[PDB]
Amino acid sequence: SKVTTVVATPGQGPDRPQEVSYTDTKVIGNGSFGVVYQAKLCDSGELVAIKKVLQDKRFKNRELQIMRKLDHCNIVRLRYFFYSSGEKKDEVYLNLVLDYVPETVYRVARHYSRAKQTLPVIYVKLYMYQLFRSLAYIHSFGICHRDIKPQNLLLDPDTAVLKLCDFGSAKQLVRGEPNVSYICSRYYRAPELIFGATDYTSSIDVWSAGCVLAELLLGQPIFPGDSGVDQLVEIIKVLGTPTREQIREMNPNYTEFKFPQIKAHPWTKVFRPRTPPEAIALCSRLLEYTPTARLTPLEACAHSFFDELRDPNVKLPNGRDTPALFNFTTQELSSNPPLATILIPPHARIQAAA
Amino acid sequence: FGSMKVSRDKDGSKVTTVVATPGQGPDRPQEVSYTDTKVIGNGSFGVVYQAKLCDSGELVAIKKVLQDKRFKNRELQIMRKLDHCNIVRLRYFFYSSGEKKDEVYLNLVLDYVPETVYRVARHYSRAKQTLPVIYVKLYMYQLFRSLAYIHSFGICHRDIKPQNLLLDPDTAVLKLCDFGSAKQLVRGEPNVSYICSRYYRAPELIFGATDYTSSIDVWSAGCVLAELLLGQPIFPGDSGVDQLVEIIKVLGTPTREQIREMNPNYTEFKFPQIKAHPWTKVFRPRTPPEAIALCSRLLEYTPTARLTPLEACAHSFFDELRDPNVKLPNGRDTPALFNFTTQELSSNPPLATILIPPHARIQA
Ligand SMILES: Nc1ncnc2c1ncn2[C@@H]1O[C@H](COP(=O)(O)OP(=O)(O)O)[C@@H](O)[C@H]1O
Ligand SMILES: Nc1ncnc2c1ncn2[C@@H]1O[C@H](COP(=O)(O)OP(=O)(O)O)[C@@H](O)[C@H]1O
Ligand SMILES: [Mg+2]
Ligand SMILES: [Mg+2]
Repeated sequence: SKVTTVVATPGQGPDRPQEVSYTDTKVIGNGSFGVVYQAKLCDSGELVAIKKVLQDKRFKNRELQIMRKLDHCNIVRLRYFFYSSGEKKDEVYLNLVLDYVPETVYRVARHYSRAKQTLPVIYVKLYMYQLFRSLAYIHSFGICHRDIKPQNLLLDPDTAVLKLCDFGSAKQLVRGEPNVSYICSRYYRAPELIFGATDYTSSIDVWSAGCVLAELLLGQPIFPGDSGVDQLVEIIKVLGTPTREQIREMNPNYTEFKFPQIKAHPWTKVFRPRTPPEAIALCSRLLEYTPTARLTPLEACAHSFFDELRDPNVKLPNGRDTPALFNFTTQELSSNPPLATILIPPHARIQAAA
Repeated sequence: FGSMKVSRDKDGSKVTTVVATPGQGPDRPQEVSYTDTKVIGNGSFGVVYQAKLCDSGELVAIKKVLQDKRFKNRELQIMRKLDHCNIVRLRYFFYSSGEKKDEVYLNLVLDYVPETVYRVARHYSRAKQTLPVIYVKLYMYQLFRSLAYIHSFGICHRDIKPQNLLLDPDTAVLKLCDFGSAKQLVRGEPNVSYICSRYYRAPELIFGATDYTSSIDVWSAGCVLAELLLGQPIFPGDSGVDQLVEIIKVLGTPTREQIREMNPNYTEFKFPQIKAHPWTKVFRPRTPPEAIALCSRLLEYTPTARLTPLEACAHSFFDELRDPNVKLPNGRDTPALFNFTTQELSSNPPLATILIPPHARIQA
């Protein structure tokens, strides 16, 4: 029962540090940048995850700066942050104290994959809708996650709540400012990224999201490949060869234009026969070559595929009610306010003033 | 646009007869008949089959790829001019009509090789063992020879990885294969940076350079060497940033100048300032120091700073291969290692004074 007490700064609000004690510290993962532990807050008994990262003393942490301003039900909450020293030297570590979430879309999907079972579409709708809400939210601040993948989507299976995590690659994208094309994990990288564009936009997160949806529907990654060339061949097999304008839309630079002219593969033949047409339709509107042609996250949320979620009688397979799905804020709807008419159904958020 | 002729020699045995063009010799079509066709590979481009030559009984591999009636096949054009003991041989090629449509398939008939560095390394990895260093020396040396050869023609493979390195276990012969990404690099001409497999990509490729040279193959070979010594890939990562982190952990943070060397264009300069990781601390204890020295000279940020394939061949890590009494563990003789040609040595002729050991120069 070794207790650790630190003076940590609330993730949000005023920089007014408080003493915080925790115990039952057990490693629960690793990262190229640092370790992630689980601990229990002594005062509340609540479980949290502590992401420890080496911090450059001379510069401020971008991940921390971004986390501090986010407050959405579908994004993992930064509870506190504090600094600790790495005895290995005069090394200083930034410790992010986050809400603890038990699962990830990756592990859950792997379970169904192994059991040779399909993840019920009700969950595909629930998880994807919540991911789009988190993207609509961060994108409204000009922030692009840049690493959307199953492992960065935390899940609480009992409540069916999804929380986007890992803002280690996130960045506010400013029109005209170049950005590195080597972010984002293989399989989920937008074509413009594979083509080396540095003028990409937040729509790269929408392509990534589309790859997650298709993978949840298919039971395996939709555009695998060990090399950029292999990945592009898989994309072309499904979408057909990119037009000259489309290539120009992604990145008007890359030389090699030598690519087998394949006709677009009917999106319907891509998935199993039982697959809902709305799911396929949504897919084709996310996985588009021309970045600007892709649906925005908010538009995705309003898509027909998510209509069941807006049904007043919908319930979770475990009998519980669905989690929060309609508590949209002005900020979240800013990219297209009129969508509120679709996004907040008649029965939702009905509350009188006594 | 050609055709085949299927029949049944005897016992119901299906025999396919085609008219193929010699891979290297003059265009004298020859009739080729084979049986027992079974898939032994598959790529986004086509399928690789194993077939038995009807008369010689010889086994061969047939790489079937969809052919674009638009331009000529670059892989075939390159393979046709190659002739080296450490490069898989193109016996002949022929076209076959894909019964699927007006689609034509190019068929490359290659010498068949039983293993790949990928499979062998995985066998040892599973058993939590490591490949004896003598094999690491033999395989890497042969890989560098094949690279010195194609590079002498200005050709860059662009996809060096364990799966593209065929091996004959008994003879310990290694043959480079898969020239589907290969291209002659002409200074001043831009080239795509999305070639090469993750884990084996040079940093300038990760940074998106389009003015890279053949030295990217040298970086890739360095990753193979390090991997054969470690038992696992040295620079894994699901994203480019993760890969760069692993690289920086070992090589240290790249100086602003080194960055300029790989790609003078990419933005992000925001990367943890880690100190150079003692290469000796990277490998298991008792790893030959020469092996570690070679790795460090192959895996350099600055492209022009990496050893060339011929220089790698002359490295001291391979001194044992030049010993007159060196033999394979199975008591057998090592494969041909010193029959260098003028072409092969063209990059630095004087290196031959090291590459060709005294005993190999004995008249007899
Ligand atoms: N709040 C959390 N609750 C539970 N597990 C977490 C939490 N945050 C992270 N993890 C686990 O740790 C892994 C690494 O965390 P992450 O934030 O993605 O760091 P990295 O930069 O290495 O990707 C995650 O993919 C996840 O499995
Ligand atoms: N000559 C050969 N002998 C035996 N197996 C081969 C031969 N050429 C290729 N293969 C097998 O087929 C796989 C794919 O061949 P490759 O030429 O690399 O095609 P691609 O990478 O374009 O799919 C190889 O990694 C190897 O295992
Ligand atoms: Mg992660
Ligand atoms: Mg290959």
